[PDB]
Amino acid sequence: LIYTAGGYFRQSLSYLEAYNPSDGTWLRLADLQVPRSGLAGCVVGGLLYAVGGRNNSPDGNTDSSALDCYNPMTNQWSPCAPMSVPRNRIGVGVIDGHIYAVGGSHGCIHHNSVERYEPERDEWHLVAPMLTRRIGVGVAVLNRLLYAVGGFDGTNRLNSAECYYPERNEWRMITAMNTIRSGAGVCVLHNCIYAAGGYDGQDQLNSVERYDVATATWTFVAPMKHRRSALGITVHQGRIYVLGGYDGHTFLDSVECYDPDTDTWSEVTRMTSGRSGVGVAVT
Repeated sequence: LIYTAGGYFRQSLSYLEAYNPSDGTWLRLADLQVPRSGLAGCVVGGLLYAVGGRNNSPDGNTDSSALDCYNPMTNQWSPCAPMSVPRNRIGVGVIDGHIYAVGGSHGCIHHNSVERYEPERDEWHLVAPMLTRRIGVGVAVLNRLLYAVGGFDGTNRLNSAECYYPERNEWRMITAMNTIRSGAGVCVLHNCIYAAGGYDGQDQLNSVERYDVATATWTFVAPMKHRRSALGITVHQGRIYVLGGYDGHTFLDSVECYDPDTDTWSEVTRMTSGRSGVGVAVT
């Protein structure tokens, strides 16, 4: 199933919903302990993690360092050890069963720092920081290497990307995208990386490009039907799924699915309500 957690639709949300691409159904599950937008989702050992984000509520706003873990076999959430700092609009990747939290913001602070969480010990540890401060960064893992893509450094929105080597513990700049992207959806599909949509400081984007590591090159592919920033993204059975986002006018419930073999996007469902800044994963 495709789990979407949190999000934002004029206030941070606590929804945890699961989409079945063959049923078509949306399953309503245990609410998040705390409403959170701008978080990230990932899956380790079959367990679904919600990382970072921010609680926007009528009673106030606070960025979040929380890491929470959801068990589909119990339909229950359990808090884990928190990150060293709150990370709103965070990116996460998974390497060797460890969770890498990347970038984000905390008030006026624009993080270049990165930390790694170990599920078997419930410990976070800071690793080497990025060459760039990145809010709204896209993160993807290719052959056990961690790519951070795009974002917003507090002043400029970025098309640069960098690559983290865990055992050397260091970041190195790679070829930049063709499109400056903040809050894009970044994932790994088949044998390449995909950055889709986002915000360049003027327009919300529908363009999609993918990075090939062999040619170290970005190539434009079939764009989406709906421009969207702060979208959620995941890969299910060899197809890309993008959920919600913000098109500069309304918070979308559109869900689009990219078929790589045909280079085609198509709408497959609508979420139960429009929202942006969700965390998405599959388990």
